[PDB]
Amino acid sequence: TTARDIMNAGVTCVGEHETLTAAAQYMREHDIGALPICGDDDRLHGMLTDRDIVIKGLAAGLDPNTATAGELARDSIYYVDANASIQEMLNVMEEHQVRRVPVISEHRLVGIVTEADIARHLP
Amino acid sequence: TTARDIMNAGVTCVGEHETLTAAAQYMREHDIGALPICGDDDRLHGMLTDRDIVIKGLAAGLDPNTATAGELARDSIYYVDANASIQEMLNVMEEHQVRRVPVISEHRLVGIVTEADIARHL
Repeated sequence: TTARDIMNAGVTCVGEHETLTAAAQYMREHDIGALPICGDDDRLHGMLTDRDIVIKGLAAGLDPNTATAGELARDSIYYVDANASIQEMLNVMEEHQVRRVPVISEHRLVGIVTEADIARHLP
Repeated sequence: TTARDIMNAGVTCVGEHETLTAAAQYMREHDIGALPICGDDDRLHGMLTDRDIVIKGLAAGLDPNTATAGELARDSIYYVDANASIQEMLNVMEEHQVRRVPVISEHRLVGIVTEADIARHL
């Protein structure tokens, strides 16, 4: 089993220049706490979490209407290759203490894999 | 075992009129994701989470520098008495779907108990 086999494919990557307020809207829209952030051509720049917006954004004196997703997401760059094994995915999740990881193929975001996805497809 | 036995006593209740930006600063200071909010009467009004600020605040078109903790915490009221049992704490956590619960005694916030506190001291 590979990341490509269990990932949620076709997820939209939020632009690095989008504001934190805009990112907050996407999180409400999809009811999620982390968004993959990209530059041009679906190139992954990092992950932005809801807590990031509060702690690294609001609590750091940034204006959510001008501070960008990229400014905060560039602090968190982790991912797995589309051919990564379950063990590898868990390794990344463990090290970074996260429940979901971006999947990359040819430098482009191709999907997102969650810990729940792994639990569902072990057999 | 009671709530008073495993709670984090002496935590400060954030004022209902404090802004969301102020609330975020407190969450950073203590590295926590939820804050107990109290009114001018010192009575608990609710809990404000980091996600609440993002979803009920920013995503709802509110200005974090003007919207208040109290306006977002109003509909998130739950707690346990200081003499509450582990089962009671679990009932509140399960039913409200939360991991942090404020502890009250004589109508005053005396601490916060977490699921981790329970697991650790279980």
